[PDB]
Amino acid sequence: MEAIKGSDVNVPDAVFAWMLDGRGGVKPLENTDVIDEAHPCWLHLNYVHHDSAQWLATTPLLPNNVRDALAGESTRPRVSRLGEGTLITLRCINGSTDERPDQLVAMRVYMDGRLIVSTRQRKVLALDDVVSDLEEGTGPTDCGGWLVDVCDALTDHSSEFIEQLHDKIIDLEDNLLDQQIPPRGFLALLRKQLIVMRRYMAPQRDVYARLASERLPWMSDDQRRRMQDIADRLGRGLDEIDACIARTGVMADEIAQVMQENLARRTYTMSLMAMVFLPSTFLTGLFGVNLGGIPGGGWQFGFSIFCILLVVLIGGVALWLHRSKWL
Amino acid sequence: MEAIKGSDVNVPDAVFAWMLDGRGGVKPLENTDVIDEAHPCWLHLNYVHHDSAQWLATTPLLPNNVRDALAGESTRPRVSRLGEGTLITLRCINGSTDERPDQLVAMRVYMDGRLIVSTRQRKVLALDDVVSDLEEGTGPTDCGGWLVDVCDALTDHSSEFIEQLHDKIIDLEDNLLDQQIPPRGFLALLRKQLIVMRRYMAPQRDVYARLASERLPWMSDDQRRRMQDIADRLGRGLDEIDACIARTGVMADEIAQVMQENLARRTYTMSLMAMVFLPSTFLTGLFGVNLGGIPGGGWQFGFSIFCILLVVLIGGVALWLHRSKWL
Amino acid sequence: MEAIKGSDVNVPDAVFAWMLDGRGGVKPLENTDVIDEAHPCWLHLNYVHHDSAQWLATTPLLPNNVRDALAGESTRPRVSRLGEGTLITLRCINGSTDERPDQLVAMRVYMDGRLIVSTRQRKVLALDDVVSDLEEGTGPTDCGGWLVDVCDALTDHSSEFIEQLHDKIIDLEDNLLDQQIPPRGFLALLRKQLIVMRRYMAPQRDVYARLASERLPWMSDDQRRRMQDIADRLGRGLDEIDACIARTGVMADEIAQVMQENLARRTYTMSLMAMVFLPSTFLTGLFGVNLGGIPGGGWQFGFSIFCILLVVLIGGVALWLHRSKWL
Amino acid sequence: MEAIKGSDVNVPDAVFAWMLDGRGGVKPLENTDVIDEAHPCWLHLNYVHHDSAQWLATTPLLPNNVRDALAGESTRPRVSRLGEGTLITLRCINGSTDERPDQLVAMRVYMDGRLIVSTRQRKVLALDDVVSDLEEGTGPTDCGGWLVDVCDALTDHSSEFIEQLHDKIIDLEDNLLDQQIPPRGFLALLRKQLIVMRRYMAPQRDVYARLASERLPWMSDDQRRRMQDIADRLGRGLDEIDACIARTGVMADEIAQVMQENLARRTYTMSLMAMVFLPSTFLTGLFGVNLGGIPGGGWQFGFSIFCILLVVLIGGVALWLHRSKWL
Amino acid sequence: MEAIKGSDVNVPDAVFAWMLDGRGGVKPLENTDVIDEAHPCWLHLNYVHHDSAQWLATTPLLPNNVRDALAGESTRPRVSRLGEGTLITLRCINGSTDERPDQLVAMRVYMDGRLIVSTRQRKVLALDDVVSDLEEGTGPTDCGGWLVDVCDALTDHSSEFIEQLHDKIIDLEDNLLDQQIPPRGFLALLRKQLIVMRRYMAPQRDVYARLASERLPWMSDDQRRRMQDIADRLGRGLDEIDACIARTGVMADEIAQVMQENLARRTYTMSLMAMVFLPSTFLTGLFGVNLGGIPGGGWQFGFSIFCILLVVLIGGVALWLHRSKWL
Repeated sequence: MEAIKGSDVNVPDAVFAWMLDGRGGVKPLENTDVIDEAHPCWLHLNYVHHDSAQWLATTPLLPNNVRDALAGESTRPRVSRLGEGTLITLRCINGSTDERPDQLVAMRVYMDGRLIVSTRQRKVLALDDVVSDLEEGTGPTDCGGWLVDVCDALTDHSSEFIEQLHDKIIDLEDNLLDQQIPPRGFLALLRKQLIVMRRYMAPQRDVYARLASERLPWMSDDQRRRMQDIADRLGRGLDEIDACIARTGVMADEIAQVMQENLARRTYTMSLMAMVFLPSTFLTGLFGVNLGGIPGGGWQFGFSIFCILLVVLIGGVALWLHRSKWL
Repeated sequence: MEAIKGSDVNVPDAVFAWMLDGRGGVKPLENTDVIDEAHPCWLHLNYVHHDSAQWLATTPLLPNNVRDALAGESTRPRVSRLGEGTLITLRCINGSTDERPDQLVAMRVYMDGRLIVSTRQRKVLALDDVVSDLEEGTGPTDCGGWLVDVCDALTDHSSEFIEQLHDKIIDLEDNLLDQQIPPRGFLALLRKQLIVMRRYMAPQRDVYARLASERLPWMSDDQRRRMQDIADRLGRGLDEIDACIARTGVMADEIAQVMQENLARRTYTMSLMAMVFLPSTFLTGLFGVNLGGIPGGGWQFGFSIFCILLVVLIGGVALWLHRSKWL
Repeated sequence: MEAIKGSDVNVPDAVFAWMLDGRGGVKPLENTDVIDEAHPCWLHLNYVHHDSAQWLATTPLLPNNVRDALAGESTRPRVSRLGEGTLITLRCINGSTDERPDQLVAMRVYMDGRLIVSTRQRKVLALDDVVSDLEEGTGPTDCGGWLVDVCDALTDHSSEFIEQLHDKIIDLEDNLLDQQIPPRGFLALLRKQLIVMRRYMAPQRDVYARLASERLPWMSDDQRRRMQDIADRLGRGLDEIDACIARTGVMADEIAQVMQENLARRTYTMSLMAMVFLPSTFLTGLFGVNLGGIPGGGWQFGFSIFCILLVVLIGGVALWLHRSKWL
Repeated sequence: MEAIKGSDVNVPDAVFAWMLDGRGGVKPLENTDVIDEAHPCWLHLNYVHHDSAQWLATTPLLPNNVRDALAGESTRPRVSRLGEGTLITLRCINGSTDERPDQLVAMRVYMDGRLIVSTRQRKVLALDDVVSDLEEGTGPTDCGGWLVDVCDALTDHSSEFIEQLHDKIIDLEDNLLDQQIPPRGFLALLRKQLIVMRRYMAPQRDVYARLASERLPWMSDDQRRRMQDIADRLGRGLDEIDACIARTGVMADEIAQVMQENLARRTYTMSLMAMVFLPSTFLTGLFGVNLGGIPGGGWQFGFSIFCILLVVLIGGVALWLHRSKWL
Repeated sequence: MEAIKGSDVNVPDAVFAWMLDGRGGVKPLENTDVIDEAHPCWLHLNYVHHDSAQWLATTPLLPNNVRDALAGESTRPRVSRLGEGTLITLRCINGSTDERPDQLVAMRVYMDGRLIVSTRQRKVLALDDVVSDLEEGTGPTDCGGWLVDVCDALTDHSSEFIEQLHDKIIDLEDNLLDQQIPPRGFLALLRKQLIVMRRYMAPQRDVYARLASERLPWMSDDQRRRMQDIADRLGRGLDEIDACIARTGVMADEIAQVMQENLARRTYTMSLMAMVFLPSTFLTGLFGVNLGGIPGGGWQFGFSIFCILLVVLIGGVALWLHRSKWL
């Protein structure tokens, strides 16, 4: 655990491989590289690939329990102290352009003061962010700077998705503005994404703090400071989002309340339009009858007689409508 | 970073600045002033404005991680220790004069004992309150008096706000009188405002207690005591408000069941008038036909006969109404 | 704060003013009294009186930060340490017959080892209890035993209030008594008063524990023991009302499903009556028509034949109801 | 206070009283007995009796604050250290066959290191089981053996009861086996029963825990371990029961959703029957008319010609629902 | 007690027993065996067998309280140290195809450094898994390896089960895919199984951590570390599952939302079809009448008159639907 060679880390199926000068150095690896704490080496892999998997399960540099903890196993943000070794993994929020369900994006990093290795399956964009700000050399200095910078990308895109849900539900003032119903099958979607992001950020906050509260031998205390309030930077993100689970609590309840209000104002029409069904029992009840008797023969022009008495009934009960509305 | 000349902090596009005397009064900022513990000064911006933002990003008087932080991006009622630097950022309750949604107002203070700087986007009632207090002449003596006074106005207006929420919901005694329903879409914004007040007071409670817990090098211990019971003042304030989220809990559930049981009474009317109008289709059954036979011709004057017999049918099943009310 | 003259305490608009002998008896206040810890005198005010407000805000006997606190603006209980001074503010359970909403029964006591002040606005039956018990010689000895006995009266009066709503709740076993229904808009009163008992007892419990938390120069350790098990009395009242919001929760849900199943019986009757009004369209569909042809003229006396056919259709589909209840 | 005599504890209206030998034996009382820790004595009363109340209020054994409160006051269990005294009060569950509501079957036991005294109101089968253990002859050794045996008794019977409601609700899965509805009001009363058992058990493993850390002068460390793990045996007791309030949480909700599923079946039938009886009203529209014109007289035998078209409306719309189910 | 003979633990009706070589190997028992920590023996039984029942009821090697505890009686995911003894008792997942209810698959272990013994009632597939691990020679080294390996089996199996219903409720995306209903009586099964696995895993996570924090002689610090991240390996298991109680919380609410929505758009038919149900007292209201007058005889061909005026009623008020849709 004192000498590291550039050859065994040099993988053909490796996606990404770099040196770290201490500035943001863009230097791809060789087969004759000196790798230490003075020369940290970023990697990035894809365990779907062939020799990424073989080198992932066979390399003599990293231990055995972290071999098959590193090729698509967990559903959780673990950290694990391995003496000098340090396993982190934490989750990001992307996919293709279209997977709004399954906000799980794994990214797994076995790392120490000398050599890191990062591994993914689907395309992380936060790792694309930490790539895309180092070609000009303003990115990370070392592995500690790498870790706090990728936590800055994670809090930035995770925080943007937090406020993205937040202005999806703050767009739901439509529940009182006209009392417009939200679209059919919609609140379960972002409310689903909301609670699953509770169960991913909610251990990710103290995986960040469990980084920052613990003294790894190779951060700076400035990196532990910005790590500390970046852990809090996830923290009020997560109380924003369980404020949003409350807000979809009231939202999802009172939309059911207002559609049963639509039931009630429908049964206004069922009530009074059932009171239009009232004189039918005497509409046919005197007139659809074929019997040998005298129902209305005693007075000529009987049509206006029932034509006024049925609205004596309708207007009278209509005057009871402004009195009791029952019985 | 020992002393600061008065023109260095001087910003044209600032809202203003000031000079705290220590007697509770104030003096405006001059160009050749001395900024120290002997002469503390409040300086206030509006970071919407242009050179406000330029000085906000380019001054040498505050570190990098508070440079962008005073530019209006977090939903975080946060304190951030920067050694001698001390950032706080707290929330108030306004908008324009008309926004009952979005009761969030950001105010920010970067702070050391010499200069204190408050930046806002929109206006703050509390900052106006300590304005009228400070050209009144018995406002803040110093920066400690600044903090305890601005927290007195923040807690005072927030406590008044949750007070008028409390009498809006204790005004909801239409549950008992008439069982009168609240207006269509009205508890979504009371209950919405209520939970968002939980989210913006509950980190603010321990931003207050997190101020009063540590020993900053510039407060009096009397200001720590005032800070302490004002922290608990907002604390049991939010105990009133989640008492109110329980009270909108029962209130929303019982309005849902009371209009639901109103609907149940409406279909009770539909049921009773349904079995009252059983014999209408049956009277069309016996009497609304066209056959080559004898319907009732063997006995004269059947109109009195059937208009008796359906009525005694209705009264019979009406005795089964009070008798059974089933089947 | 070494000696107090009998006129500074003396207020004309004072409701009560007393002299704790230490023997459990009492004496009224005189004008030339020297009161101390050996002569712990007593007050009771009503701050809505104007001279009560004047002495309440202008006396030199209590500091400024508790001057306004005794003037009736709280929504809450507290205890605030003021060095030698000690503030408690504290709630009770009172009103006349027509105040079962708004249990806001305030009771404020600023005190030390020598003097107390006990201000109210509306009457307090606990203070009425110890006023009913101090003249008979078996009241309190001094201020420690005073607020001991005060907490005795209000915690067993609040305890019997909690017991009273509890016997209403256990009087709601009519849910299984043939599903007998609570009155229209009634559980919002028990549930509302219940949770407002949770809020106005819950900081009160650790007001009491916060009394016996520290040593104070005017209690006994026996009175601290009395304080802790009386806090145990109240806190077990708090678990009583916690289980009452639970049991009231399941009550409020089951009455809603009782309304749902009664409505299911209403539309059960509407379903069976709908199948009873299936032969409307065959009834008029063969018989109420007016066309130039032969519908049933080919066989004489067809009244029994449509009686037979609609009976076998109705009883037939009733047998299909006995087959599979649907389709 | 020392060398307690048998005449002091001799109560005629007591239920019984014995000595504890150490073997689990049993010996009745005399009037010349030496009650010590070498010969511990159990007393058992029924405090509703008049002389039981007289000795209960007037004995020179136990102090004043445990005199009255031992006779029917606490709605809840507790411990209370009284120096040498140790008040305990527990709760068990019994009745006749008919008191399954009101599971408050109390147990008030003042403990002193020589005389231990138990008062009940109604009969408790737990102490009946300890009675069977002691006339059995291998019951309690001493007051410590008394305590572990009574806690084992009502711990076992509490565990059997929570097992009884557990396999009541594990029978409640015919609601997935062809969705058999639970009987009327059945969830409410056992849901009530185990939630008041959350009002008892969560105040019971804490009174056992305040037996656990409480190094009493008369416990044994073996028996400390005995009521330690029998305390946590009750601990997995109440995690069973709040798991069961979750399980009747879901079980309470899903019967409501399946209730509206059956309601959706019958308004499915009301919908299709309403649209299939739309042509009835237009049949009366064309054929229930008495006017001087030519409705359909221009072609002979119109009965088949409209009996076809009503069928093609019915089967036509019946083909529209097989593609749309809507409008 | 020291050199315990293999004949003492030899049971005829044992399911099996072996030694542990320290390599993962397997050797059957004899009756001339010396058992220690150097030769660790594992027994596995089935306590329903009467010979094994007599053995574990009557063997003199294990203590008294663990005798009936190992006899298979109660829902115990717990641990109790007995000095040199150690009772652990855990829960797994097994059954045939038809035991998805009753997820209790108990395994019980009395153990020490020397003689470690496991009882069960129904088969555990995790114990079968470690049997398959040891019979090939790659099983556990010692009793500590036996414990951590059987924890690896059953946490792997419980972990893939909580994964299994975790992606069974992700197969509940029919909620927005056409808003397709879940099957009738289905979420009580899945929702049942995840709350019951909160009931099981929630004491089992800290039976694991309570093993890990307990310095035991028969363990190793490597197995303590492996014990601790297998403890948290489960622990992210259970926050996955209460995340899933939230996700079936929103799912179970919105299915009632969407099926009442199906009722809601369903009674559009019972609104517009109700206002085509109103003119039945008009189209027969003038025309199904038998009276001696002139209803429409003054103008010829009345059939094309109402044949258009019912259209100017229906289409006109149908245009009032596009105006206000109510009243």
